[PDB]
Amino acid sequence: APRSVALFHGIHPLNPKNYKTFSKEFETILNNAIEDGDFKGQLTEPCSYALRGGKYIRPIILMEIVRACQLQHSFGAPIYPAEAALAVEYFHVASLIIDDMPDTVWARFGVAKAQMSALALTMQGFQNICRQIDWIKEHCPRFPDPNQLGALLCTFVSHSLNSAGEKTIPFFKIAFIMGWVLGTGTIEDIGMIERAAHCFGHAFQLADDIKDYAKIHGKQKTFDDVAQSLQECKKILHGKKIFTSIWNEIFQKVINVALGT
Repeated sequence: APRSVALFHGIHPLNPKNYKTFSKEFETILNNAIEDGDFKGQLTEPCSYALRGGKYIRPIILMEIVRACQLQHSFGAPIYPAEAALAVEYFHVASLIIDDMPDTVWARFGVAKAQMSALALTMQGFQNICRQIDWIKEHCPRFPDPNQLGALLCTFVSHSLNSAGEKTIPFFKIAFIMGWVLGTGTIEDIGMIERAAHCFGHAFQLADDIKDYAKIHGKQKTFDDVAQSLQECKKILHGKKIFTSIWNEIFQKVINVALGT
């Protein structure tokens, strides 16, 4: 596993942190991760262009799931999922690069470099997956069978990546499931977490479609779908004790999207 020089500093792993702090933390993680050697070659500029600035919400989901689960039980030195959250945003951003293709990513650099970049981000996302496993192996000796669980994570992210054409759901599935097994070597209720991620990604996509006196409803029907899926997701969350105070901020951000606020 090729190594870096530094990623994060002054981090309290299990502290209860709000979305903004989590966001600032992941931005420092992402920026530091560029520099220490991830995107070498002529595609150094493309990726950096694409990733810099964003909602970062999928990696944030990952990280909060892990920190919350680690509160419950620990395996010797709390797990702060950085390389894995990196990988989450990598996959999701590569999807975006591909979606914009025939300003944009392919505008400033060319469609050729655009797809070359997308492949680079997916590739080194898996590479940082393996890197997170290696970090776990060094600092977490009690962690249950890291090799098998890491292979299973790669397998699920695999199956999800090819099952994209909605297309917004699978990346949230990646975030949730990865954060679930990395917060705890469980695979005890992964399907429940699948329905949780699915409901949440559904509500997110619908809120995004709704984003702006035509009798066109206010598509109050679609809002009912959004809030119903959000309810069921919260039900699973508080059904596994990881429904923290972040999820309040997150749910209301989603809702305020659909409300025009």
